[PDB]
Amino acid sequence: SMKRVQPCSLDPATQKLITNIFSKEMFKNTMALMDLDVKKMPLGKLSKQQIARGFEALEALEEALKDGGQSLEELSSHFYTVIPHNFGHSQPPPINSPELLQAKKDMLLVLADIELAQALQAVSEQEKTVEEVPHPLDRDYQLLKCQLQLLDSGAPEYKVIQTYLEQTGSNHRCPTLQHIWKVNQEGEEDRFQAHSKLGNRKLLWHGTNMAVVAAILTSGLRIMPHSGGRVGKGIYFASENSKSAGYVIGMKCGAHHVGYMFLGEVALGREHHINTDNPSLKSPPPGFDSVIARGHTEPDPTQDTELELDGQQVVVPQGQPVPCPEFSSSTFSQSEYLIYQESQCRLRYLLEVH
Ligand SMILES: C[C@H](NC(=O)CCc1nc2ccccc2c(=O)[nH]1)c1ccncc1
Repeated sequence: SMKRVQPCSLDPATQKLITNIFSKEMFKNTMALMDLDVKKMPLGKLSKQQIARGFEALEALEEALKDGGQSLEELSSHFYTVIPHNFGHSQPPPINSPELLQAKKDMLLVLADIELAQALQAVSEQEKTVEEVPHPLDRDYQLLKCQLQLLDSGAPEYKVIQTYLEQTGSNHRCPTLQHIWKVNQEGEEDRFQAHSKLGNRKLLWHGTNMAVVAAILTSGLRIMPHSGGRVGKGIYFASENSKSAGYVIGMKCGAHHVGYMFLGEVALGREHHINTDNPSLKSPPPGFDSVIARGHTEPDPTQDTELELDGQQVVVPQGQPVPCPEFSSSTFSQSEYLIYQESQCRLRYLLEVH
């Protein structure tokens, strides 16, 4: 017997978000942008086991990069058998540098979040038995187990957020704000409440691939094995939208280029400032709660405002970037804010930008 499809409860902006973040085209586009062979690795055939074997192949590579073992070519060949790549049916390149090794680790981290979105969408057994089903976009929204509320022009934080975006985004081609959603991923709450005595909270940008937005909404921002960067194995944020916007992988839709950026409330506590790269960091030093790789510039601190979120004051920058003479010789043009516990960040807002 035919099941009834119930009417969609979502507003238009939210329907479009949910369509974009679960789009098979979007996922396959992302895979093509990462040089993956989507014909040999279709979305539905992606598996946790395959991804795990990929990381094992890169771990073997890493060890070889640091005795009569297998050549980098032989070990690369093994990786590429596990994770098929496409380079116009030429040979794929040997993974023979720290930079390329990490680029492959980053590709697998994105692919793991694509696989997470696919597994999330699997039809449960209850759903096969119930006689009415939600509209597909309500179903997909519900799988996130994450409350999203579209804001309008006169939500109390709307102009504050807009100002943060405009004042710290690129001067010439600033991203155009389309929508803001407030994000409440429940049961971030409990772990985040742990740090309630920790002051020094700031609302910070996290730009991302469209392909990992569903994963982030479901699971929060995470520190994954194999993740890394100029400040080590943590979660990375920026006070300058323009820094985070560089990590936005958008998608062409009609005449526009659509992307997503998060704002997270980050309990930074006592900050350790650095001015040179340290990719080997796994934690702040003792008695510190965060590491800030300090940039040549910072949003003018004299213009900081605050929002009140769950009864805590959260600093929100509102100033254009100004020079910080004390970090004029830093290896970082713009600051990178690092935490090394997933509990120190709570997702607060999601922005669609064109
Ligand atoms: C490989 C990919 N990387 C990113 O999403 C990086 C995002 C990002 N990095 C930053 C680094 C410094 C300052 C700001 C940012 C930022 O806003 N986003 C990824 C990492 C971990 N899980 C899934 C995907």
